[PDB]
Amino acid sequence: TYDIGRVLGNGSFGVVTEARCVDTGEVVAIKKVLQDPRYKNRELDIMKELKHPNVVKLIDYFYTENRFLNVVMEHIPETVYRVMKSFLRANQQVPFILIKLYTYQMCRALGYLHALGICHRDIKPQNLLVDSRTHVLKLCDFGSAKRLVPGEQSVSYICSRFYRAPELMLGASEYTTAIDVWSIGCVLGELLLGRPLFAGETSVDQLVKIIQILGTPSRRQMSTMNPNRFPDVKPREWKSIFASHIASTDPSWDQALDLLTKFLRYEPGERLLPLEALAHDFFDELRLPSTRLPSGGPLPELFTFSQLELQNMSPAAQVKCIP
Ligand SMILES: O=C1NC(=O)C(c2cnc3ccccn23)=C1c1cn2c3c(cc(F)cc13)CN(C(=O)N1CCCCC1)CC2
Ligand SMILES: [Mg+2]
Ligand SMILES: [Mg+2]
Ligand SMILES: [Mg+2]
Repeated sequence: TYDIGRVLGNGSFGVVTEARCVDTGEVVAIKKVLQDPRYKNRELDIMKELKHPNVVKLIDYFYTENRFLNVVMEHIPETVYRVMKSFLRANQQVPFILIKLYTYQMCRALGYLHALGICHRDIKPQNLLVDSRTHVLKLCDFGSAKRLVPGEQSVSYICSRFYRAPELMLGASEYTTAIDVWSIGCVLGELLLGRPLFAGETSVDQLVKIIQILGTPSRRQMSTMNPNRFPDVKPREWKSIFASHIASTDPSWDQALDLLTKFLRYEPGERLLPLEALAHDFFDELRLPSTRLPSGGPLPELFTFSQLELQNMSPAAQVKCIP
């Protein structure tokens, strides 16, 4: 059924190879992982549930040989990571339309996941597939994802370090899908800046870099992150962090930095929820009928909200997001 070739090379468990479905001629990605004798594979189980324009499609799966599970998923040629490095090498800002398009599609995917009670727990530019020609974006790498409900205890040391919520580094074991929302803010920040917003050398240093920009959380704020004292540090205004990028650039910066602030709240419950975030005016340009990609092509799918998405959006956000 498959012609398997070329390992694509993930930085997590399993091997992912490019392959061709000989039934369809379509290039696919196949993730091979060790399958447990007794337990279901949680990644596959989650993949079987997800049907969303901004989540990699589950195409097939089969068992090989313990044994191996092979998860056949749709193939997308690039990642937000790779797009960003281009612009970094060209010493160029990512165009605001692309930042808007990627942030919107990442919020939709994660909104859907959270509607199913699923926490992705590894949101990062490497895990966000993109096809440059259409600027579609799809979430992938569900190897760390978990069906999470509040009151559940889980591993603390869980995201990739730059995108890791502050409650996780403060040893919270009962966290929420809000940790994915902090990662969204970090990706937005990285799109605006060109380089990771908070780039710690260790997980503790990650927290310190966060505190150095946002400032010291109050003791009240500390208990929203872990109910179980930091030095006082002058925080930095966002207009200070992004000053070089602002100089070299609509009220897009006011809108982006408002959105940035609401994703990156210390208090996990105060972070702006992904589907509500879609109604932010930062995305108004995506809802204009005349808007096209910088190359002139049409926008990708943006307004095809599923029943489950709409049932998790305030009525105010529903009327705003459907044009
Ligand atoms: O097409 C796909 N369908 C999937 O499900 C899927 C997939 C499954 N697991 C992961 C983990 C991370 C990223 C993507 N995936 C891919 C998939 C698509 N590329 C992949 C690359 C490596 C890889 F290992 C898997 C894939 C290379 N690449 C990329 O930009 N990189 C590689 C990782 C660090 C730098 C960013 C361009 C396309
Ligand atoms: Mg099981
Ligand atoms: Mg099969
Ligand atoms: Mg939501």
